[PDB]
Amino acid sequence: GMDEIVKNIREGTHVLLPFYETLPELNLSLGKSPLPSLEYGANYFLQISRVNDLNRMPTDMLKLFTHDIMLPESDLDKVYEILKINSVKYYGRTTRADAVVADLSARNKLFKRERDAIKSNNHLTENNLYISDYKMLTFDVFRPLFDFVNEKYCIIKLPTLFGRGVIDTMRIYCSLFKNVRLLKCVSDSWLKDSAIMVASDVYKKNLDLFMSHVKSVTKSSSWKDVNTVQFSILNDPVDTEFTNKFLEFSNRVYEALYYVHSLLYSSMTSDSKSIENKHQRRLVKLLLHHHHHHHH
Repeated sequence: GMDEIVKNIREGTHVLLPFYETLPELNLSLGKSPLPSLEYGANYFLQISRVNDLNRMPTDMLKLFTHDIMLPESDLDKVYEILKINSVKYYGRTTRADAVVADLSARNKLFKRERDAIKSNNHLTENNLYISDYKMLTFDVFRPLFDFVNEKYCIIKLPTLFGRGVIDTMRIYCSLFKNVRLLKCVSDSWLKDSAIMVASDVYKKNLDLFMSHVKSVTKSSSWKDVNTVQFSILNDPVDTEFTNKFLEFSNRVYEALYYVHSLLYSSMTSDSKSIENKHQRRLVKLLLHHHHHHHH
């Protein structure tokens, strides 16, 4: 419904993930990430189809039509304010911090390389956008755990909600923390499928089991930047109930992203051959309209 889409974009959305006492059978391997699958909720139409349309556009035109709506992403700062977090850290054990943080998103950028228009040209099709790119979920999504000691929160901005890897990663955190929540804030980019995981109330005892497995596979107790690569961690699929719980949040995001990207694509392919069109006006209005009732 259009009512749910508007409120999700204008107010944000979130879900509370459950806690699992048992960690699934861990099997870390670095280099290759698991491919998306139907059991994990892969959906070309909802998650890829409109993204593939924007991929064919030349990036010079994509930058012109997204110039006004590419606002600085500040959803991590918004979370720090709500949680009354004073200081944060990414690593290290010699400083005090309220939370350990990792930011895997592509902040303030939408595409990887400048590229001309594509007439699908071998039927070919590498994704140039930072949207629905499961390759963005590198192994540094677990770096906060290497130096997690007495901190209260583990905050991670996920770069995507697409693929099996992100669901497997959230299943692990739901065994390492007893309070895990997925967030997509208003001040986050609603052109990309990014989100924020907020986890608290750490379960130290199976956190040690996880880090013990990671240290044995990586053959190192400290973090190594050479391991900022793709990976898989779980063998058998996770609970279907947990997948559907993730998809409840995931669907709401991709429902709104489809409307946002359809407006952008209709504006760029408008018969008026201009940025001044009915689609661009609704797109700029929905995203750039001030929340005056929250401040003034």
